[PDB]
Amino acid sequence: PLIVPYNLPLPGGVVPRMLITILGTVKPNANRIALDFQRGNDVAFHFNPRFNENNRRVIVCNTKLDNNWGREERQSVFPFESGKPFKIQVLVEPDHFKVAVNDAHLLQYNHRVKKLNEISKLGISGDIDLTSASYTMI
Ligand SMILES: Cn1nc([C@@H]2O[C@H](CO)[C@H](O)[C@H](n3cc(-c4ccc(Br)c(F)c4F)nn3)[C@H]2O)n(-c2cc(Cl)ccc2C(F)(F)F)c1=S
Ligand SMILES: [Cl-]
Repeated sequence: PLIVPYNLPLPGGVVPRMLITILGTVKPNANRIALDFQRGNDVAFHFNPRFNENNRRVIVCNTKLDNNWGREERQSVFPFESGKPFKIQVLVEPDHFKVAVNDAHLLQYNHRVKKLNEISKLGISGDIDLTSASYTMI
């Protein structure tokens, strides 16, 4: 087991063809999960499953610049379930992050922060037991 919140360093930043894989289990009665790809204090890509936002399950994605959140991108496809094991894969492509959950494409998030090699850490937080967090080049 890994302790949450967990920081995964991304040495030399992200780059196209880098694949990040996160394995864990959603806690029973979970409320939220978050992945935060950080450029210093900025959050280049925040991926935030919300299990009960006005009795709806939604994934909210955004960017934080100078401590301000931007325009939300929302996805109603919601592949996570309380109590159950998941796999998140984030593939860096030239123009977006591509996210798959449990081997099924979920969403893409266009790069707003364009200095990819300065996005040097991934934070993993929220209502999970974390099994593994790693990266490889494809
Ligand atoms: C309903 N709601 N949600 C938000 C913010 O909406 C953002 C996305 O647009 C982020 O999700 C942010 N957030 C979430 C977490 C967070 C932490 C700990 C774990 Br553990 C974990 F899983 C996590 F998601 N930290 N910051 C969240 O607080 N805000 C919000 C709140 C403030 Cl004070 C200012 C601006 C906003 C808004 F502009 F974005 F809307 C509202 S109101
Ligand atoms: Cl939240």
